[PDB]
This record gives sequence, C-alpha cells and structure tokens, in this order.
Amino acid sequence: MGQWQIKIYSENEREFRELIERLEEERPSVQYTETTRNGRRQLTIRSNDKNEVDRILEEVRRKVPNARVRETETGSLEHHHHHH
Repeated sequence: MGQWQIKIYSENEREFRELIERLEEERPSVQYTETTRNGRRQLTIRSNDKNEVDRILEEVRRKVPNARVRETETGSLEHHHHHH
C-alpha cells in the first residue's frame, strides 16, 4: 500500500533527457518533475501503477549508468507504528 516515487540524481545531460522523453512516450503517460536544487538536478517521478514504476526503475538503471536512484514508496513510511 503506497504511491511509488523514483528520485533520480544524474548530473550529465543525456541521463535526464533520456528519462524525460521516455516518461511522456510510455503509454499512457508517467507523471514527473525536474528541479535543479543544491547545485544538482533531481527527477522526481510519480507513478500510479506497479508495472509502470518497474519499467521506469529498470529504464534509469539500463539507459543511465550515472544514476543515483532512491525509490521512496510514499504510503506506509511512518516512524515506529503504534501497535499500542
């Protein structure tokens, strides 16, 4: 249970431009946002579907050898769940 968010950190131009184009061309269409913060650009990708996020996840690892990626699954990410 939770939305999947892929944060890509890649400094080179080819790396980001690959994913940017792919996300628009992948049927139907993938949500994303690029923002150059702290001197480096970050591609924050927001997916609705699992098979979709898996396509994006491999796409950055296969197309981009300069990929610092952390998939943050926004849903169940609370600190120490209160069982009591």
